[PDB]
Amino acid sequence: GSRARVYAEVNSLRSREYWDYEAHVPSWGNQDDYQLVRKLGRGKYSEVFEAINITNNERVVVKILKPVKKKKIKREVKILENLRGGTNIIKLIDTVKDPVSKTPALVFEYINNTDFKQLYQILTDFDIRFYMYELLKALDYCHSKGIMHRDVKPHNVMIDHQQKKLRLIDWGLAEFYHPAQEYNVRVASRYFKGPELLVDYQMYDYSLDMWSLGCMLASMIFRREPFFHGQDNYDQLVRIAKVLGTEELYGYLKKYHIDLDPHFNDILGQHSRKRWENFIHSENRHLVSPEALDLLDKLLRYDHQQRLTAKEAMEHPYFYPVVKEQSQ
Ligand SMILES: O=C(O)C[C@H](NC(=O)[C@H](CC(=O)O)NC(=O)[C@H](CC(=O)O)NC(=O)CCCCCCCCCCCN(CC(=O)O)C(=O)CCC(=O)Nc1ncc(-c2ccc(C(=O)O)cc2)s1)C(=O)O
Ligand SMILES: O=C(O)C[C@H](NC(=O)[C@H](CC(=O)O)NC(=O)[C@H](CC(=O)O)NC(=O)CCCCCCCCCCCN(CC(=O)O)C(=O)CCC(=O)Nc1ncc(-c2ccc(C(=O)O)cc2)s1)C(=O)O
Ligand SMILES: [Cl-]
Repeated sequence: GSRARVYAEVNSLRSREYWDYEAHVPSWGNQDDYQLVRKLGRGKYSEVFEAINITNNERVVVKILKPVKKKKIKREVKILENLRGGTNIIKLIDTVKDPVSKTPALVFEYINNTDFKQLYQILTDFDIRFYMYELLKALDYCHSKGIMHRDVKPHNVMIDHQQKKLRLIDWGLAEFYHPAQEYNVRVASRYFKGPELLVDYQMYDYSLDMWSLGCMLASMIFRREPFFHGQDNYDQLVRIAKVLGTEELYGYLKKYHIDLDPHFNDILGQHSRKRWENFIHSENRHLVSPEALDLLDKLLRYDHQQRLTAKEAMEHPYFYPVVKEQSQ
């Protein structure tokens, strides 16, 4: 079972209405109470706008949802409601519909974000420890609430580097955890997909998010973004195996009785495990410490039951400087 023993059965300990999102009935307000100002982004499921609430002059973001199964809308809404007030989780302010088309939309707080491609080039050692610790709070919180995010990546982490604010965004792929449930493996961005997804192992858990977090930590301390840069889902596993090793992959597959797609026979090759110190050079040495490497080593592991939980990662010595400052 899940390494996060205290969080494994939580949803079974709550009321059915907590997780039964098919049965959830949202309360929809009127999008006419918001004035759209500028488009921020677009993707396959939504587009997002900066807006002003006309009744109180607050700046907000409006995410207008593209047509999908009503079930996926109910899921994202119920998850955000269950996460109300959670540490470093993007705040849902409202759930509205357009007054003529009835198209649903979600209203969030606005973050004065710095795009990660710019930000990651200027971060200090302390800054990386701080932002990673603040992201871990959000993952410990949502996992404690029985929810896997399933799309952790830099674009989904809003960072105001002037006010030192961080929010985890885009809960549209998130899902409730239940032991032994088979999940859809078509989640996460390619570069952040855990090995479990790449080998079609459906009985995954919260530890998927901890792989994606480790990929982020590696890209920050080593200044190589994304860290594992596959050309497609097959090549993604090859890129992982060139670092973690092929013999180590086969031991993982054997433990969980995982069958490997035969196409991998043509492309995996044979690769020794690399030492993490091999990634250090003059441009990143100031961001790497023994504590960083020990933490990373305990995140980027094939075996999803051996990866640290979010709380165990927060307890790691790498974050001692941040804990000291937050209590001083
Ligand atoms: O379309 C067509 O015609 C077809 C065709 N298509 C294609 O070929 C392919 C696919 C194919 O092959 O088919 N497609 C593409 O190439 C598409 C093009 C498209 O189609 O549009 N590429 C994109 O769209 C990329 C769009 C990215 C945004 C562009 C940036 C401009 C806006 C400024 C943002 C500035 N920045 C940095 C950053 O954002 O980096 C900020 O931070 C501002 C502050 C901010 O945001 N603060 C926030 N606070 C809270 C937020 C929040 C809260 C919650 C949630 C949530 O919970 O969700 C979300 C957000 S946000 C074609 O295009 O011809
Ligand atoms: O030890 C023992 O002896 C007993 C023991 N119990 C207990 O101790 C306690 C006792 C107690 O506390 O009172 N009870 C429990 O713990 C029970 C469980 C149990 O008891 O069992 N807990 C619960 O109920 C809590 C359940 C929480 C669920 C949270 C919501 C999870 C939703 C996941 C969706 C995943 N997603 C979406 C995605 O991933 O995006 C997928 O896509 C999945 C793939 C998929 O959809 N696949 C299929 N779709 C349709 C199929 C199908 C449908 C119909 C038909 C047909 O019509 O023919 C045919 C096929 S197949 C025990 O556990 O044994
Ligand atoms: Cl966890």
